[PDB]
Amino acid sequence: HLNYRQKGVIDVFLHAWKGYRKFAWGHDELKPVSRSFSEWFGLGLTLIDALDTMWILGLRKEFEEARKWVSKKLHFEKDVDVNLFESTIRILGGLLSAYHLSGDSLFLRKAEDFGNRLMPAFRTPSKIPYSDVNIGTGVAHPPRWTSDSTVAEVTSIQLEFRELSRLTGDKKFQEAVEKVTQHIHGLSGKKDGLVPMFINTHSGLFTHLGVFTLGARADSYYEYLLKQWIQGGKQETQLLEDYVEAIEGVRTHLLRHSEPSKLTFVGELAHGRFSAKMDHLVCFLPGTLALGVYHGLPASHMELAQELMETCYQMNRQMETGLSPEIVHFNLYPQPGRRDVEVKPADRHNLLRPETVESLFYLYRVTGDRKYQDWGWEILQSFSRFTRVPSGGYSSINNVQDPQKPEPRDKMESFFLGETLKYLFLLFSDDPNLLSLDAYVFNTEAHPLPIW
Ligand SMILES: [La+3]
Repeated sequence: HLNYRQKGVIDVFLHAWKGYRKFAWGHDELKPVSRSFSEWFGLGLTLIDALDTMWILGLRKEFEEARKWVSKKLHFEKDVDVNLFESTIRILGGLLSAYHLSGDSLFLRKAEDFGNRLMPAFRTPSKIPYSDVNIGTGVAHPPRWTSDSTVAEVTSIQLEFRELSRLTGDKKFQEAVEKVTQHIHGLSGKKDGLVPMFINTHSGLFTHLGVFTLGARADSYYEYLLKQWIQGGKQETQLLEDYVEAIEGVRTHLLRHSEPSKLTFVGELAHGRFSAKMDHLVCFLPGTLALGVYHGLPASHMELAQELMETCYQMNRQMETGLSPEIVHFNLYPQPGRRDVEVKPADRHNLLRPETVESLFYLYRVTGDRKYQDWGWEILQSFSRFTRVPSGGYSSINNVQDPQKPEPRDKMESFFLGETLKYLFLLFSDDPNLLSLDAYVFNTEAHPLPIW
């Protein structure tokens, strides 16, 4: 049943996992070069993020060992501040997917415990949640570096809280996140469906007006408009309307073409001024566009999806290591001697992020064009060649443009095993019934949830 490239993904997962087991078991993140670990939640983050990946890959003895850790060692009462968004997409989503795939009620019981501890974040005058909540003390607060919550953060928790309410029969989770969605539906200050990056919890209004990105702090707002619509059985038309409007806004304001290859890319807008800067995070968008087309969105979305998938591929393959940097810049006009994909010296790191292989999965599932599998295999071979740590694990690197000295940062992010390897395994599968597009939607940390 497993094909050659899938066996390759499993090889990579188990080399990653033996570093995690040997040097970071029960801890949030492996630091593979130093053979140690780091904590920021203190909640076995990498383990929880990889539960469903282990199940999907057939790694059942490993899953059972991880299940025993959740049963005995996972406890939520420590005095620790957590980011509501990261907690929700990683830990709440990871537990809910582990429940659905395994059927083991332990994961749901941990999910409900955790969900309850996140609820104080929503006690704001506007009901738009605070950014941070202490799962042990019950205090929630805004960040220190800014007074506002982040738009993607308060709009990328809905799938998880909705599903938790459906499974527990406790309406408070769904009611809290749906208030956020309805309120933002009615806010002023969008540009043709494009949202600002920040939102004030006291006034409920957008801040940082006139500055529009589809990268960090805005990207998954658009992703979850579509995915919530799919999740709820395509009856919540306001979600679809705001999604359709947003894609037209992307077309009108953010799309330009590179030189020399005329690649379609998405840039940023600040107070009317275009910037040809594209986070690797924006590479979520071709996958989301294609997912929409599978579910009835117009064919123009697939035209755009295929152009952007090619661009995102080139963001990887035009680098010396074959791995995309964190941020790329594009030239609107010809520059002698330059490739399409420019990268600032400070932006040359790769943190093993999943968004290109994320989108290849959907492009393959919807089109059947096997070149998207070939491109994913190419990217995985680059990960193997430049980020592998002999003792175990894989590391973020500081320089995708120096194949002799990529400069490991000594960290394996939980989304390498939660997302990057999961999307690759699915991309290579010969089975369209494996986590079918008709039956599940993935949350923004690649944790599948059932369509209602
Ligand atoms: La994501």
